[PDB]
Amino acid sequence: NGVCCGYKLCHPC
Repeated sequence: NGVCCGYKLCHPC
């Protein structure tokens, strides 16, 4: 449910 953006790429945590 939570979205975490990594190396310029957002995705679920």
